[PDB]
Amino acid sequence: MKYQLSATEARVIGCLLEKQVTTPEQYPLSVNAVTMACNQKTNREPVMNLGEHEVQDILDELVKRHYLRTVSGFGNRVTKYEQRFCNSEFGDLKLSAAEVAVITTLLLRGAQTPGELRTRASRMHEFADMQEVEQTLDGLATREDGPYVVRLAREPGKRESRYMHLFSGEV
Ligand SMILES: [Cl-]
Repeated sequence: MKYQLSATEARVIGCLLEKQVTTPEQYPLSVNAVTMACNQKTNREPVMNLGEHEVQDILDELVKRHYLRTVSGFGNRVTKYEQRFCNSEFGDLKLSAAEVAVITTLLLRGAQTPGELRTRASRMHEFADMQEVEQTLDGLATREDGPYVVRLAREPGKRESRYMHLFSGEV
């Protein structure tokens, strides 16, 4: 889009997108919740160990770039963070549940095959088949909205090709 996400910025975005679907009872996320989601040993490639201050800096960056938004009010005053990335009242980025699951999984685990994404994105959206994941990836690369996923050159002896998100540039 307008702002290209760094490796750590894409992880913070991917965490808030994932937790909004998987754990709605803990959304919006506090600073500790974002930090914990960033450094999870599971559903994360690569596994990170970002400090609380680093996460807050990334949170501050994505807020002023209008990808996140601060929520406070009262209730222990602990400031929470929502996603302005997709499907807000404001912005023009509209992503279906199938495309949210695909985008979030690649944001958190990097380049993956449709077979991989069929398993690792079901947590956020169960695809009835692999034709759904295939149709989801094909859509996000065709929208005049912009190319959101690229399909990398297929590996030798691989059998399936890998796809990568384009919120952090070209590979
Ligand atoms: Cl730090």
